[PDB]
Amino acid sequence: SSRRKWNKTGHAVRAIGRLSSLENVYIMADKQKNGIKANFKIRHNIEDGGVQLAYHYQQNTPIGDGPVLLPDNHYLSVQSKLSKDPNEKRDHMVLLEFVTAAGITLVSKGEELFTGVVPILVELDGDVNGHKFSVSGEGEGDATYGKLTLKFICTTGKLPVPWPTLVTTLVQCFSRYPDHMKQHDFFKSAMPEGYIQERTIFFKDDGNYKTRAEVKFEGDTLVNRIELKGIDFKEDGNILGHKLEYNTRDQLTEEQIAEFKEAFSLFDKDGDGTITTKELGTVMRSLGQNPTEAELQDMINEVDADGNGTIDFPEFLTMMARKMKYTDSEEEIREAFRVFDKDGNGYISAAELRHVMTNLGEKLTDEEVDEMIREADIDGDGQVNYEEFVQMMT
Ligand SMILES: [Ca+2]
Ligand SMILES: [Ca+2]
Ligand SMILES: [Ca+2]
Ligand SMILES: [Ca+2]
Repeated sequence: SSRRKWNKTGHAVRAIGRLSSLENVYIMADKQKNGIKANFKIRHNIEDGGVQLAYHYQQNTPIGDGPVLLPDNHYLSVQSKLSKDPNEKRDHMVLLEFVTAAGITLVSKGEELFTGVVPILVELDGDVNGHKFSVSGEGEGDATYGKLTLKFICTTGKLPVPWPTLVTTLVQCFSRYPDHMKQHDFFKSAMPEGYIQERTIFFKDDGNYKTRAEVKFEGDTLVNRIELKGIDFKEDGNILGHKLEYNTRDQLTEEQIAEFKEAFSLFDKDGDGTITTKELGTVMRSLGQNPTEAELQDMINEVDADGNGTIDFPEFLTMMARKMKYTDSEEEIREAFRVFDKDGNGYISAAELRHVMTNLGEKLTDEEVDEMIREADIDGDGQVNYEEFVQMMT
């Protein structure tokens, strides 16, 4: 293992790439509609390699005339796990989700409806390129923990699109908002009368969905009734071609955890178990970037679950586990590769890699840089090209 030297520096560059991207569900007040608007990106792994991106724009407006909470800018962080019921013959999805609000550093009447376990019903009618379908869902939400458990069935037979592409459409009122953020919870504030949620979802290099849903209490049950229309999809594309992975590949060897700790400790130079903006900035400069204090704070804020302004070890483990579960785009892998490929020629040289290593305070001898190149060098040219790098980073 000088795969270790790759793994570590690789993970650090990937950590930086994560910290520079916007992966959460971003919520802002929409005062003209007495509600909220949101935007976010969803990654769907393509079975056999690559990612299909789905860019979401969202708007919510209350159904009733009672006052609602309009929030400051914040985000929701969602962890989703998809599975199959071994006893179910119908085309189906079992979903477990945990959702928590964050993004604001360190209580409405409708919030009272969510202090215990609430039953949920979901009904969707869809039409994608003229292929119609219906989905029925049932389960329960426990907003105390941000927790949803639901099972969905396609009641019309075979679903004509992959299940994962419908997860976001198929009850953000179940999100866990921390104590210091309770006044920013629009979704609960609008209950029991509910809200109208609208989205457009753009699948990159493919078609789009347009959705409209009514989310409200019907008796004791929170019911989400949705209609969806998809247009412009390619018959051979990822969606109509069913080329998307179904299953959360959510491994996590103890060994993987240990490699994430090695990367963490490159940032946590004082060994206190948390990464500060000073520390993150130290590493970013050594890699050739020059962020301002404000950008360092916004980067941390992206993964700072507890809002203390630092990336604690468990927060970094969570971020890295998610970064490994969902595939990076080509543009993101190229950006990582450009951290090493200092001149932009397509090839990481022994001189470039030594410059990176030496700038990160790795005390490696010229001989050991050579061993690093050789580990990664599939074609024997004495350099690491893009494809060799891509394989090294898997
Ligand atoms: Ca530290
Ligand atoms: Ca923190
Ligand atoms: Ca180069
Ligand atoms: Ca090579």
